[PDB]
Amino acid sequence: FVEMVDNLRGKSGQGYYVEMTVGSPPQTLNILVDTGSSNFAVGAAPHPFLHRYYQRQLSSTYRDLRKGVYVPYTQGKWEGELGTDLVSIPHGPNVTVRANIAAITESDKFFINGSNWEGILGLAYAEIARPDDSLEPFFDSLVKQTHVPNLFSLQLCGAGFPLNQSEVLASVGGSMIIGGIDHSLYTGSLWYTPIRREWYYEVIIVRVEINGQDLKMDCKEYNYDKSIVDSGTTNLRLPKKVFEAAVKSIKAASSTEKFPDGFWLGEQLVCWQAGTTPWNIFPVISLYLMGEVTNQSFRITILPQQYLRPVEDVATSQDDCYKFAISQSSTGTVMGAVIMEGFYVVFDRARKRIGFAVSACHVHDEFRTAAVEGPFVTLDMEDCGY
Ligand SMILES: CC(=O)N[C@]1(CC(C)C)CCN([C@@H](CCc2ccccc2)C(=O)N[C@@H](Cc2cc(F)cc(F)c2)[C@H](O)[C@H]2Cc3ccccc3CN2)C1=O
Repeated sequence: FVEMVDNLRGKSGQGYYVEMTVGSPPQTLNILVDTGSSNFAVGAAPHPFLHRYYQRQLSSTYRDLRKGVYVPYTQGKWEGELGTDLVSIPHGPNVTVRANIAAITESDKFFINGSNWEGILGLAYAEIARPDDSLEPFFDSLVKQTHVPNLFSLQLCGAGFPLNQSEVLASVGGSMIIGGIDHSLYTGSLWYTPIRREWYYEVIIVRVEINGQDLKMDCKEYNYDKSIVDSGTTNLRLPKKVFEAAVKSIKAASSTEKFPDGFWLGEQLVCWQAGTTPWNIFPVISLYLMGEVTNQSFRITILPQQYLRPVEDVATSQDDCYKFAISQSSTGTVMGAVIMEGFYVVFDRARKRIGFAVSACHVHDEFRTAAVEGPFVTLDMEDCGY
């Protein structure tokens, strides 16, 4: 899986894209990696933030299916024209697949300026595919048409510092291994949590700690509505009654310093002199996830280094600045790209399970470290579901 290593680029706050070609002859695009939708869609008409876009008029294997499609995201939404065409991944499995492709004709707050991607690959399951589950998502088509196993995995890799458009193009930014696990991406063992159900990648969260302290809530409040792993999500999104309790902790604990109220709502940045950021006053966070054995479970611990998100200075100087990358949700938890940045993540479609290991890629400091640890024998698991 050497040929596959390092095939991502991008960062938490603008997305992790990978290169695909579509069409005959093949046309190149960077596609956003999004495990938290299921449409494969590419931009098709001119767009200020688009430096290239899919051109059907130009590909002899294109197939139009005379059907519209509207995809609303939580914020942002596009409109499109369903069709099919030949697809490949240059730095991925050595195959050509025919796949449903929405041609985006109209866009609102979807695309991201300087993000350097032009489509999105919904890596989730058919049930949530728009217009309807009859639209075979890209990975499904990938597996039915060839010999790639029914698993893919994501190592997403944040810098620990803000990166400019030059540098992100230039950075190696992560790996998508389509159809395999690769040993050089993580340390430790993989611990698996079951996928509850094949729509999103919905997991069950069992317990939450802040610097070892149990947030002490009703189980199901944590997974209220749903709990998903979403690489197409910038932050750790938490249900309001969980958010508020969580933020009360990190506030309690990081008490030695005083932060604007707006840093906590996620909007305003905070800065410290070059290299003097006090990671030490901030708590780590533990997500407890149900295990594959009945009434057994494990844990993922993430540092301020994953949840304080590096952003450029308020005038580009040598200060080190950040946004608080945990925010409110009224749709369940969303284990987003800053959390995912801490682990090697295996989407074992075949075994209905999701893999976690300490990423050979995460940002630590010499005193603490991201962890995947278990087993734990906490009770009351079997009805944390919603
Ligand atoms: C705001 C931010 O900083 N970053 C992004 C990520 C950018 C960096 C790539 C931008 C949008 N956004 C959230 C909304 C969060 C938010 C929340 C409140 C306010 C503002 C932002 C989001 O909708 N993500 C979708 C992917 C995506 C990428 C993209 F570029 C454009 C786009 F429209 C969509 C998922 O597929 C999603 C859909 C979904 C749909 C239904 C149920 C669950 C889920 C759960 N998963 C991020 O997290």
